[PDB]
Amino acid sequence: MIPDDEFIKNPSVPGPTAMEVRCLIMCLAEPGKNDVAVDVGCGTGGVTLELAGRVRRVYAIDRNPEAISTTEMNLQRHGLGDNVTLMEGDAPEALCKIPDIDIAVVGGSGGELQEILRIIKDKLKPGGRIIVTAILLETKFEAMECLRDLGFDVNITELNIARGRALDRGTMMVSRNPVALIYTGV
Amino acid sequence: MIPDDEFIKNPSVPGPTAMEVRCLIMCLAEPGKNDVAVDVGCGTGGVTLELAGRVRRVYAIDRNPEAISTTEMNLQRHGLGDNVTLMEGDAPEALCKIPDIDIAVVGGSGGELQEILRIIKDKLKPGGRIIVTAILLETKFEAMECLRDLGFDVNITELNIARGRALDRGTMMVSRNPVALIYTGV
Amino acid sequence: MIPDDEFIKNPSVPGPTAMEVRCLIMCLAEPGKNDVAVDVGCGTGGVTLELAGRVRRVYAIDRNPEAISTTEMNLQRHGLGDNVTLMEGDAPEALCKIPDIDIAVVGGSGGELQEILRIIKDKLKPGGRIIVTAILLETKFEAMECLRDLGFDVNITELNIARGRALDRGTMMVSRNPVALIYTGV
Amino acid sequence: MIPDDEFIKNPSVPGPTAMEVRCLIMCLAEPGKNDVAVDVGCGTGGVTLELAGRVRRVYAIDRNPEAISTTEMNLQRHGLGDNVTLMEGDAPEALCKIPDIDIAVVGGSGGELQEILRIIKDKLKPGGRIIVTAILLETKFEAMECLRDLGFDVNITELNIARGRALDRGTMMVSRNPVALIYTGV
Repeated sequence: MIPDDEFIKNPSVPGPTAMEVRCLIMCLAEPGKNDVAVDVGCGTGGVTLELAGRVRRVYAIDRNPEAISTTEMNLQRHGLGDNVTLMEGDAPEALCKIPDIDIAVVGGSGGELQEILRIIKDKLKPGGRIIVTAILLETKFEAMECLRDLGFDVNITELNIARGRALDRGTMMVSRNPVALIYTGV
Repeated sequence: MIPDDEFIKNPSVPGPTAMEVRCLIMCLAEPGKNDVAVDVGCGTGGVTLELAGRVRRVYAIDRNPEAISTTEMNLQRHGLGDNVTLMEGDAPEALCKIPDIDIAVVGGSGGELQEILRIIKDKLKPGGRIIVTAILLETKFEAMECLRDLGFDVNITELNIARGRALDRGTMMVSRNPVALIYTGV
Repeated sequence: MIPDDEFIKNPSVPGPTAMEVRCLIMCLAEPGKNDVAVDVGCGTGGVTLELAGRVRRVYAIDRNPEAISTTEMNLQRHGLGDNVTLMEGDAPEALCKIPDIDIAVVGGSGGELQEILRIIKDKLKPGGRIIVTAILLETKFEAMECLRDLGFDVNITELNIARGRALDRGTMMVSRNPVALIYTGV
Repeated sequence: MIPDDEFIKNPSVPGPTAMEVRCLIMCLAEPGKNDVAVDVGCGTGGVTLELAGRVRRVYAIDRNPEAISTTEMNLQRHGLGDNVTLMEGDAPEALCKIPDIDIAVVGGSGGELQEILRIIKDKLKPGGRIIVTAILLETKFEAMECLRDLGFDVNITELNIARGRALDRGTMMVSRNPVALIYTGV
């Protein structure tokens, strides 16, 4: 899988999502070659890239134009993006112009989370999966609540990752900030 | 991916490895359909199952006959195991009868870790990967040292996973014991 | 400080709170010899014991009579409890009969958290501290919200602790479930 | 207790130790007013400050002159340091000039860990405590081994701490790198 350092960063744009988290998002998403996915809040483009290479069509969204831009760039350095539709703007609105989806990953919920999830429910093909990435405590609560209220069986997994940094004296463990994944039954 | 609960457990046999960990072992392994992998210390069979479905050949090992047994069982309930050679016995010895490998995962090192690693170095096809699973503090150190001494560029990632348990009052976070993955450059 | 094993447990009663968490609760509470504290949801009595030996007066509460009982016992085996008022019953009600407080620790919020906090606000002496112990995801959210809505500057620290268990083969790290502490400025 | 931000930093000098870790070091140290402690590798001076205010005599050491300097400064801004002997130089040598100790905290082992511990064993008053702070994976292993070989009953606790950072959108959890404390029985 593509490591975090082989991504082009932009200060105003957050990400890339830790590879270990991306790794898991894919396990949960169960990507299929005929699937249509939407990555709300694509940011650096980490999820989009991984999805890009495993599904039929990927619809990437972000309010931040810098994000849309960083994702396009990262799509290129890796040679992907033909099956990717980039959409700059407000998520709810962009979501209404998309076909139905088999997979929905919601990252930077930009505080319109509840609205985004309702819409996504309405377009979720039978057997579809939703995976919300949470950094803020509040998102972890809101996601769980919304999905539950939308009738899904909800689950949550928090990941605390530490990677070793080679120093001259030895190997010190460096932490990543905790990331939660709220996901619906398959 | 197959969740932890859809595995058949045996008291004397440890595992299955947390799905989140298994998920990452695959990312790191970079399974290819023409690859030959060896899962030293297959235990409940978690890694074996995931590798079974992505590579050409899998050679599963464990001193514990109960493990070998539980792995066979789990292979069946999921419909895999044709490309799997089960080998009960001592790792070093069983290793010597195997072809060369593209991927080497070492779980229950059974304290003969250093010997196992040397052997594995000697059968590692160019571009091969080694991934050691560590639960004991000492294994984390030994793996890093050995692989380094065997001339590999070593890395380590520790995972601390908490999953939510639905109670009547709410969702409580339940921790898994920390698991480290020492791995060699690709 | 008193370690977890030197406490008398009761199945129906949760606790004791990890020593590492108790240790920090004290750091945040800044116990003073002329302070009056209330420990809502005293359970096994861990926080109560620690507070007992550092402040003037301690008011311990719990709906569970088994809790009230285990705390009294634990107070004895360690020779403390003279400055401790045990109150069995419903927190909101027992809170109304208490003097003002310098320190308030809320553990088993028993789902009446929001009410408890209001009441506690109303009896908090200037320079008083509130520290909420959270195990459920929902509590972490609710505490933060409430305290914020009550006009406090809120903070949160989550603790993930692993202690080594001596085995014959080596030292394995055993995890404790994550604990959050939501606390107000001093 | 003094928070991390109320410490003066210096780039070449690491630290201060996270307050949550310092908090625990004290728990384990069980500081007494007539105790004599040594803080090997004082760095920014965090532990030294805390010990300064609770024991009779503190002997602070560091190869790094900047460290010795930052510590003195930090001692001042907080009005402590009269009972503190600062010693710049090589730990083993500086240790030989000190009286016996009740408490020994070893932070920046500067790779002479094994020698430092032997020496400390030789000056440890009956009922004395040793606490080694570990950042590097290798230190965790070395400390455990040494202390064990020196005949102590050894323990280890790893701390993974996340504190919330108030953002405009919400509260994000920010991790601290894992820290292990290897300590001897009391």
